Amino acid sequence: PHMATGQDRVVALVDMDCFFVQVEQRQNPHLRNKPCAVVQYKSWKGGGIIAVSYEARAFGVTRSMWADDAKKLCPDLLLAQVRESRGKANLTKYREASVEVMEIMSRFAVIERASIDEAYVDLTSAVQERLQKLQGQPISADLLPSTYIEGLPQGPTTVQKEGMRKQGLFQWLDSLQIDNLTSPDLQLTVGAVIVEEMRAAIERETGFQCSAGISHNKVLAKLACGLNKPNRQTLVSHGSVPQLFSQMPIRKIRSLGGKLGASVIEILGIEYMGELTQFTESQLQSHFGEKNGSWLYAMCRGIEHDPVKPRQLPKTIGCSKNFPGKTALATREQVQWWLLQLAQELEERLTKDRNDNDRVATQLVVSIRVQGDKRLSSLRRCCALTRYDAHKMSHDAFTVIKNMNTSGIQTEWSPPLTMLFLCATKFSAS
DNA sequence: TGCACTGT
DNA sequence: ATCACAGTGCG
Ligand SMILES: Nc1ncnc2c1ncn2[C@H]1C[C@H](O)[C@@H](COP(=O)(O)NP(=O)(O)OP(=O)(O)O)O1
Ligand SMILES: [Mg+2]
Ligand SMILES: [Mg+2]
Repeated sequence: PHMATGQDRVVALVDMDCFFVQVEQRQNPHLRNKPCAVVQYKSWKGGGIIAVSYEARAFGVTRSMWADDAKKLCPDLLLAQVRESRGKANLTKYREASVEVMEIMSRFAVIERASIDEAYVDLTSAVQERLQKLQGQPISADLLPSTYIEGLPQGPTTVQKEGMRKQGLFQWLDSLQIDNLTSPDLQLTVGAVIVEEMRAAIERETGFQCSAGISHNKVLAKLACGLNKPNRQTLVSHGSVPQLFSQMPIRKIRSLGGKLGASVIEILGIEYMGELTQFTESQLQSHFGEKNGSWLYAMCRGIEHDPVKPRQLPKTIGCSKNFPGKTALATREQVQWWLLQLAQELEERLTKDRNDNDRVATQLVVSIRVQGDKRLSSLRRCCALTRYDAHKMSHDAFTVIKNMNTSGIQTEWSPPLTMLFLCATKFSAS
């Protein structure tokens, strides 16, 4: 009677299907419905792949592949390459396309921009509004034309995917308690209806397709989204969690894909998320800390309270470039010119941001990597950002890293710099 | 504050 | 020779 079940919210996670590919496919119809990928640069092995159409994924093409190697799996692979500006890749087209989608989503509910192509949605309020709009009318299956119900169909009493989807949807609806407006299952269902409408508005108004997950928290919504990609949405009810987690690898839950998740596996000697239920909260806290332990004890039961943050804009605006192998920057003149290229794109983006969103960045973060450093960043320094001036930002950034040159020869730079990073942070209203 | 960690 | 980003938590 007093055991909480984590069914107080309706949360959704929307994620664009092969987003960068869709952006290029909208612009160039010749790429539509083909095996294609978006590539970065072209000189080193045809460029690095950062996005792959589902037609190409069937040949085994993946993100991070070199295009020359992808061509070995998919000889007819088509390629759109990222725009290059001031010597570097420039992602403006995709950031702007992202804004298109985010603004549409914001018409239905407050969203948390989680990445360039996905956003969390708190639908608890909209669900209640819709629950009263209908005078206890049953939810027709025609309002959920692309929804999957995780765990269904099941039980006693065809062999195509869409047939299965309908089967599971019918079982779900036929047992829904439509008279109880407080039923969590009914609230998820209404949430799914709204997400159907949200995804329809996105495709109508931008041409982009997406998938979504609907559940009671962000981790389940995220996990649900990926169960039936692309162009489908999945509803993960509280009751579906025991079976879903019983065979769910720990690394699949958000925040457990790295070192922490591996230590959970190595220390506890378990494989699946569900196995965590057999440990006490104090046990999990003793191994992984007070916060992580409490989070794991609740999460393996499908409970999580991370709120959907009202944040439609990114908190930072950054610009970087790697200088691999022999292209490392070994002269103060080289560092001077590239710091200026970055500063110029940053000024461009910062001026636009200030005009569009009534805010100004107040701190400039400068980071570099040094050739041979095992880590991806070696130094991070911040300085005041008093003016949107590329030459000042680039001059200041040089000043804050300058002390890092171990070459008495003023013109030389050692060790060579393999990365430059400028980031505008600490925004204030303007 | 600077970095490790986690993610797209 | 992945690369270009972006958010969170620790001491
Ligand atoms: N490591 C990386 N480097 C550069 N760009 C990247 C990247 N990872 C992602 N992007 C860019 C490229 C992506 O288009 C976009 C969204 O990332 P996802 O949602 O993780 N992958 P997608 O949406 O393409 O396919 P689907 O969602 O259907 O699985 O961010
Ligand atoms: Mg995506
Ligand atoms: Mg995504």
